[PDB]
Amino acid sequence: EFTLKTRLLAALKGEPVDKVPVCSVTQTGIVELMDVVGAPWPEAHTNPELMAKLALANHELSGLEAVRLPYCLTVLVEAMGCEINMGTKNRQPSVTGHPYPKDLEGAAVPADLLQRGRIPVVLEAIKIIREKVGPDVPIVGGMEGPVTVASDLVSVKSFMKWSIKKTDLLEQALDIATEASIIYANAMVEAGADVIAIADPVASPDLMSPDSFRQFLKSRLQKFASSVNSVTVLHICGNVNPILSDMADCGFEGLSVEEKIGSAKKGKEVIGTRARLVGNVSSPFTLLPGPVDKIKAEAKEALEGGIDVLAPGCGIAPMTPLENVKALVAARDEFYA
Ligand SMILES: [Mg+2]
Ligand SMILES: [Zn+2]
Repeated sequence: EFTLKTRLLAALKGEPVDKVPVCSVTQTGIVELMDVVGAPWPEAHTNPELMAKLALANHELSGLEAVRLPYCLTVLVEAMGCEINMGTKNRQPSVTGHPYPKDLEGAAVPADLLQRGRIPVVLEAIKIIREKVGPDVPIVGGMEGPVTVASDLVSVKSFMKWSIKKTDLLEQALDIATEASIIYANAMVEAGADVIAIADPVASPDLMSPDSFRQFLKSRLQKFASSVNSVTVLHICGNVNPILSDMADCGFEGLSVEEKIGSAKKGKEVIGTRARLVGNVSSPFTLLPGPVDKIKAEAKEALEGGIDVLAPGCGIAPMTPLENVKALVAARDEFYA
């Protein structure tokens, strides 16, 4: 007698379950569903009712066993003072202006952070989702993680340069970013999110050295996971093998990883008992192009490999067909006959 909610939480914590849940902890907005239910980007980023409507659509039509919102990695950084290009129907919002590119004078978490930007759109959409689906479906709150938030406060160019030349500034930014991150994450929990999933691409070995991850980044990610009042998941895009074992020490229940790093079996060997593994079906090379049977085959492989929560490896590409998302769920059902 698991519910979708109780199973997800049990899975992520490593407690026994009847079967692996199938859902996404990464963004679920797809153009096919934007068209069906009339909730296109960018308006689905700015209006809580359309945000709700599109999230629910990739639950109710796809069979993914959670509702995930929002669709972008800019809500918090914008509330922190970044300027955002809101993008288009298939191009996600992106940061164009950084509030503290040359120094951190005056940089703080604003006392009224939660009223700023689109924070109130996300909190309201969570409440709308909860009211519609009820207590037995889990709500995953997505956000940019503290490394990426720090990098957006100061520009990635300043962030990289300070990492070598002004580590005090690097650390001050990381500290403000972590504080803001915890505040927003807890707000999503208070609004009704069951899992907080952070996406922190700047922490990737593709952008920051593994040595820098261990020296500066790990401690902030540890502080986040410890201070946030829910089950959490850490997603770091890219070739994360050189830090996978360090990720597993950060205190997140789950780690969300891309197909790129190898098999689920291999990932489980690295992380051991320290965290669970969420993933890993390739968003750009399997889920987006299909075909359906290739998605089911790679799903099956992750399940056999011991994945804890079957999911896309990264955010779903916006042009992913609905039937390709449904092929994930079908693979899971098939595994259990
Ligand atoms: Mg397991
Ligand atoms: Zn990713």
